[PDB]
Amino acid sequence: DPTAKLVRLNPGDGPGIVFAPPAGGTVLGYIELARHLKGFGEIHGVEAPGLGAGETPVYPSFEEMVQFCSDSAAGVAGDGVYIGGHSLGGHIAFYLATMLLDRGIRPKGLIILDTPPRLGDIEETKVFILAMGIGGMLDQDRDALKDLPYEEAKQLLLDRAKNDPRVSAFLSEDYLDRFLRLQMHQLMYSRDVVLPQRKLDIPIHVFRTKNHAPEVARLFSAWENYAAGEVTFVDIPGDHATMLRAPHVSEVAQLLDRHCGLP
Repeated sequence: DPTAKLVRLNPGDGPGIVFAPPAGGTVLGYIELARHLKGFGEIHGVEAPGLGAGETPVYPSFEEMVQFCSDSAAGVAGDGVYIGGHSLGGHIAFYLATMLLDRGIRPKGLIILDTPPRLGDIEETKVFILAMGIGGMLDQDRDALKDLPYEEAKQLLLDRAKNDPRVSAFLSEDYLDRFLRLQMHQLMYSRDVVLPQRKLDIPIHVFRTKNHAPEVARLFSAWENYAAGEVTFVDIPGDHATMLRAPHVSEVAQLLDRHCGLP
């Protein structure tokens, strides 16, 4: 019964991208990037099952999530279409791509946004996650959200979203609740389960920020372990959270355009 949902993130010429969602299952963290890209045609994201109103919430295993996302991406994926992802979305995207190849569908490449193949480590905990994750995605004062009761922090996010035409269509009180619950669930995925375990036979492009702790910075090169063909590393501005928001996302977009899009 349950399925993931393919969502169009932009309004012409160039390759496509299908983004896999990070923890929480939403595409909304890619909207700003999608709006800044100029070298791509169709940009989609896969939305996890169970985030819509009146739907049954779904808490998939990592493998189940990959399956949901593969099935959804398969409608548009193939020649001329990248798979991409940020944070846990990068691991999902890697495994999604391997599943498409196994089914005879070959994406143009895999775009990894600033995660190594080793996934990085993560009541007051609930509020901190809200503030640092979707609070970040929404350009919010993260320190102010932390100093708040969970329900009051949630209301500030809704106040910010409810008349923003980029997200007001779907980011309701119910959607936010479902996102936060699925996020907590997916934040418990085991690092050993999401680690790549085979080589991927399409090119990989890794876009990495340069303000990581050294112990994380030295883990990016391991993407080459999982590349049966080309792997390319591209430095981008910002840090892990702010690279997908203004002003850094415009430069991230320019670099994706240059390295992966249509000249």
